[PDB]
Formats: sequence, C-alpha cells, structure tokens
Amino acid sequence: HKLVPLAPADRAPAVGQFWHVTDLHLDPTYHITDDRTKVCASSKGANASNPGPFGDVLCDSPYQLILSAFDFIKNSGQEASFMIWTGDSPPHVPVPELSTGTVIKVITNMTMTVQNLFPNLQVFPALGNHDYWPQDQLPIVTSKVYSAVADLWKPWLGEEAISTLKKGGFYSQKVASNPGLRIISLNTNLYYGPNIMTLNKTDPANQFEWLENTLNSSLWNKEKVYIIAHVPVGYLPYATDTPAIRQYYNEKLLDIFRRYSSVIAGQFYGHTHRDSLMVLSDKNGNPLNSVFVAPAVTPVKGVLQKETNNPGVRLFQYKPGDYTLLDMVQYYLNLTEANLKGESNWTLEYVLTQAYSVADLQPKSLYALVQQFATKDSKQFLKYYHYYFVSYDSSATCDQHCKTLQVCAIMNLDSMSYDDCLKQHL
Ligand SMILES: *[C@@H]1O[C@H](CO)[C@@H](O[C@@H]2O[C@H](CO)[C@@H](O[C@@H]3O[C@H](CO[C@H]4O[C@H](CO)[C@@H](O)[C@H](O)[C@@H]4O)[C@@H](O)[C@H](O[C@H]4O[C@H](CO)[C@@H](O)[C@H](O)[C@@H]4O)[C@@H]3O)[C@H](O)[C@H]2NC(C)=O)[C@H](O)[C@H]1NC(C)=O
Ligand SMILES: *[C@@H]1O[C@H](CO[C@@H]2O[C@@H](C)[C@@H](O)[C@@H](O)[C@@H]2O)[C@@H](O[C@@H]2O[C@H](CO)[C@@H](O)[C@H](O)[C@H]2NC(C)=O)[C@H](O)[C@H]1NC(C)=O
Ligand SMILES: *[C@@H]1O[C@H](CO[C@@H]2O[C@@H](C)[C@@H](O)[C@@H](O)[C@@H]2O)[C@@H](O[C@@H]2O[C@H](CO)[C@@H](O)[C@H](O)[C@H]2NC(C)=O)[C@H](O)[C@H]1NC(C)=O
Ligand SMILES: *[C@@H]1O[C@H](CO)[C@@H](O[C@@H]2O[C@H](CO)[C@@H](O)[C@H](O)[C@H]2NC(C)=O)[C@H](O)[C@H]1NC(C)=O
Ligand SMILES: Nc1ncnc2c1ncn2[C@@H]1O[C@H](COP(=O)(O)CP(=O)(O)O)[C@@H](O)[C@H]1O
Ligand SMILES: [Zn+2]
Ligand SMILES: [Zn+2]
Repeated sequence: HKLVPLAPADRAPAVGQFWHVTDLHLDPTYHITDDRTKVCASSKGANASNPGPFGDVLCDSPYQLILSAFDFIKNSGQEASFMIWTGDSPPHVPVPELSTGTVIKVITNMTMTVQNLFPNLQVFPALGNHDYWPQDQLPIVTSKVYSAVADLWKPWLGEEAISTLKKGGFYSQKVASNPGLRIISLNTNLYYGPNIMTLNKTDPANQFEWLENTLNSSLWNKEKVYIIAHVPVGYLPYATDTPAIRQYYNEKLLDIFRRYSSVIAGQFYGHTHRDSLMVLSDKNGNPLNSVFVAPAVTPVKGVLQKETNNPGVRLFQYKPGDYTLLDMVQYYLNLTEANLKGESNWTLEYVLTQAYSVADLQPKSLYALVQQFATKDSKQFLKYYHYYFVSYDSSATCDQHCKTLQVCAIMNLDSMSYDDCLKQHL
C-alpha cells in the first residue's frame, strides 16, 4: 500500500539497438532511358553500365532504392530506440547543376521520408559535405542551410541543439529513450580539405572549444557519449599517408578523443561509402576507442574506379543503461540481383561478432582482431576486404601494398603512428 515502482522480471534485459544510415545521395533525375548517358545526371555524361529500377553503379540513388532501404528497416522486425544519420543527401553533380534551394529541397525530402515512415523514432542527423551549396564549402557562421536543417530536425532536437546547429552545423543531444546517453553530432566538414571557408582557422566555428566543454560536462555528469559525424578521423585506407580531414585538425581532434576515451563509447562516421573499422590507440599501441565507418546506400562510383559498394544499412547493439557496444549487424542489397528480377531483397550481410569470432566491440576486442589481420594470408582480413565493398566483388584481391595501406589505417589514426607503421611494413 505504498506506491513503489513495479519491479521487472529476473529475465535478462534486452540489448538496446540503433540504426545507422548514411550517404543516401538521392538523384531525382534517375530514369531508365535508351540513351544510357541520360539515365542519371550523376553519371556526368557517362553511359550507365547496366541500370535498373534500384540504380546503377555509375549513378547515385534512385528514390526507389532509398525507399527500399527505409522500408526494409521499418519491416525488419528489429526494435530500435533511435537512428543516427550521418549526411550527404544531394547527388554528385557539378556545382552549377545545384543551388542552395535545391540542396535544401533534397535534404527536406530525405528528412520527411524518414519522419513519415518513422513517426515515433528519434533520429540524430549530421551534415555531410554535399549538404551545402556549393558542395564542401560549409561555413563558420549561420547560413540558410544551417537554419533550414535546424527547422527540419526540430522534432528530434531540444532547444540548445537547435541553437548550435543553426550557428555552426553541430549539436549534442540527450537521448530521450536512453538516460545517461548523449549524442554529439560534429560538423567535420569544417575540417575537410576542399573547404575554402576554414583555411588557416585554428578553431572554425569554435567547435573544438565547444566539444571540449561538452565532453567535460559529460564526464562530470557521468554520461556516456556516441560521436557521430560525416567525414571520419584517421587515414584513407585506399591511399598512402592521406588523412581524411586536414592533418592539423585530425591531430587536434584525436587528442580530444584520447583524453575523453573513458566517456566516448562509440564513434560513427560515413563519407567513405565503405565498411571500415578503426581503433584509436595511444602512442604506445594501447587501444582506447573503437570507430565504425558505415557504407553508403548509394552504389555510385566514378568511371575510373574498378570496385564500388553494394547499398548498405546497419544496426548496432548495446548494453542498456551502460551503452557499451555489443555487436554490429550489417545489411545490404545485392543490386545486380535486385535489378535483374525487379524486386529488392535487403538481407543480412554479417554479424560482426560471428564473422570475426570476437566477444564484443570494445577497443581491446577489436584490437586483437586487427592484429590477426596483419598475419600473412589472414583469412580474417580477406573476409574484411570482401565486406569493405559490402560484398560487391567476391573476387576482389588486395595485394601486399593494398593490405599494408588498409591495416595501417585501421590501427594508426595519427600521423606519428601511421608513418611508423608504413616504415615497418611497406
Ligand atoms: C549478387 O547477385 C549476383 C547476381 O546473381 C551474383 O553474381 C553472380 O554470381 C554467380 C556465382 O558467383 C556467377 O555465376 C558464375 O559466373 C562465373 C563467371 O564469373 C564472372 O565472369 C563472367 C565473364 O564472362 C561474367 O559474365 C559473370 O557474370 C561473372 O561476373 C562462372 O565461372 C560460373 O560458371 C561455372 O561455375 C559454377 C560453379 O561455381 C557453375 O554453376 C557453372 O555451371 C559453371 O560450371 C558461374 O556462371 C554469375 O555470373 C554472377 N552474375 C553477375 C551478373 O555478376 C553475386 O554473387 C551476388 N552477390 C553475393 C555477395 O552473393
Ligand atoms: C554511350 O554508349 C553509346 C552506345 O554504345 C554502344 O552500345 C553498347 C551497348 C555497346 O554495344 C558499345 O560497344 C556501343 O558503343 C556510344 O555510342 C556508340 O558507340 C559505338 C562507337 O562509337 C557505335 O556502335 C555507335 O554508333 C555509337 N553511337 C550510338 C548512338 O550508338 C557512346 O559513344 C557512349 N558514350 C560514352 C560517353 O561512353
Ligand atoms: C571541467 O569541469 C571541471 C569541473 O568543474 C565543474 O564541472 C561542471 C559541473 C561545470 O558545470 C563547471 O561549471 C563546474 O565548475 C572543471 O574543474 C574546475 O577547474 C577550475 C580551474 O580551472 C577550478 O578552480 C575548479 O575548482 C574546478 N572544479 C572542480 C569541481 O574541480 C574544469 O575546469 C573543466 N575543464 C575544462 C577544460 O573546462
Ligand atoms: C521525394 O522525392 C520523390 C522523388 O522525386 C517523390 O516521389 C515522387 O513524387 C513525384 C510527385 O511529386 C512523382 O513525380 C514521382 O513519380 C514520385 N516517385 C518517384 C519514385 O519518383 C516523393 O514524393 C518526395 N517525398 C517528399 C516527402 O517530398
Ligand atoms: N574509395 C575511393 N577510391 C578512390 N577515390 C575516391 C574514393 N572515395 C572518394 N574518392 C575520391 O575522393 C573524393 C571525394 O569523393 P566523394 O564521392 O564526394 C565522397 P562523398 O560523396 O561522401 O562526399 C573524390 O575526388 C573522389 O574521386
Ligand atoms: Zn557520400
Ligand atoms: Zn561526403
């Protein structure tokens, strides 16, 4: 007779789950036509290779492809308490074929697609480098795009997040359904090489100072943080000695992350359109923080590229009220199969713990996995390289130089450790 909360059962608490989708790159021009140079503006005059209703490898995403991905999520049977969405909604077309109003129109379409299909789902977006006109020129003060997305994303974000988003394209937000968890959505496009607006700025839009203060508050309030952004930290795995953002910013951002590794329970990025792992470590090789780069929904590649990705979306599992990452489930669309019969079959690609025989996604568990990759003829690395392209090409091979570049980028996010890895393994 005293109104005490009702105790749950002795059952095991169910894991928490969240979706990650990225790099949708809608091409509204997509349409099948005899002259394959007119199928999609994003092929920039090249002949689409073998186009179908769900797209083509030389094209960005038809609306039907993006719809099939979100329909899959909706009907998947997976419970999820939120979704992260790390940017890049307009297609790859020349700057004069876009405008601020066109960019805002595509972002609106994608946002409203999500809000219409998932009316009760909190979504945490980040801006990508194509989410601005002209592309990559994301500014260090308020702008029409920043104001537009602050209005579009208001259903998901509190007043403070809306205020920082409008001013600089970044925010942090407590997760309604997960007390003790905070999402930090960075604008890492401010650090991206092509951005003229941030040349020679030590702290563009004051995001480093803001990030430092946010993480410090999280540390003292005993919160855990998931970092999300479009462009990742670290090195490109397919090129030699090339940081994904400007070296000065990569070093500075990584030092913040190392200092707050006890608070940061995950980092999630897009932009590369590939499935990649990174493990942030200290100078002595001790693992500190796990990093997950998710592949894109668009399958687009340039004519000069041999390989591309299949469309992908992914799901993370985490410990409730604790937020340690337990697993990752990668789903994909076999685009050639879907196009041939005209019906999509989004399906499981792999479960990380099962594919690699690891216990969970903690930095030490993944560090031990990537150490296996480094062994000669590692079957684990061969599997990883197949998944890097989301199973696009089972016959794709990675020679000695290719593999050194991959493994060095997985394990060494800062310049000193990366260059030392090259010294040892080139
Ligand atoms: C996504 O869905 C696609 C479409 O179904 C799958 O791609 C098909 O995969 C099958 C099997 O891997 C392919 O069938 C085999 O093709 C081999 C030829 O390899 C390539 O080279 C020729 C060049 O002429 C291309 O035309 C061809 O499309 C391939 O890209 C043949 O060697 C095989 O024949 C022999 O082996 C098999 C046993 O393995 C026997 O069944 C045969 O009778 C014969 O003895 C076989 O024909 C098929 O070609 C692929 N189609 C396309 C369009 O690429 C993907 O595998 C799937 N993705 C995933 C991850 O599952
Ligand atoms: C885009 O493709 C057209 C058509 O390509 C042809 O059709 C393919 C299915 C295949 O049979 C190719 O070998 C063909 O080229 C290209 O125009 C045709 O190209 C060849 C050589 O010029 C010739 O057979 C046709 O007369 C050409 N013109 C037409 C109208 O068919 C065109 O060059 C391609 N464009 C680009 C940028 O690659
Ligand atoms: C990180 O925060 C600590 C803790 O300070 C408190 O943390 C939050 C609740 C926030 O709301 C702050 O206002 C609080 O004061 C800071 O530690 C303080 O450091 C100064 C020296 O600069 C010292 O005089 C205070 O006594 C310290 N307070 C405590 C409680 O130890 C620290 O400065 C913050 N770090 C950064 C980089 O800003
Ligand atoms: C997002 O864009 C898609 C594609 O442009 C819209 O679906 C199309 O809507 C127009 C009508 O305005 C038709 O011309 C197309 O045939 C529709 N389908 C496709 C596959 O193109 C969709 O309505 C837009 N959604 C929102 C919320 O704006
Ligand atoms: N996987 C890759 N292999 C080779 N070149 C790439 C690869 N990814 C990107 N590039 C190159 O890096 C630059 C950025 O490419 P984008 O397609 O815009 C990535 P996004 O669409 O996420 O912004 C391009 O010049 C592109 O040619
Ligand atoms: Zn992209
Ligand atoms: Zn990008």
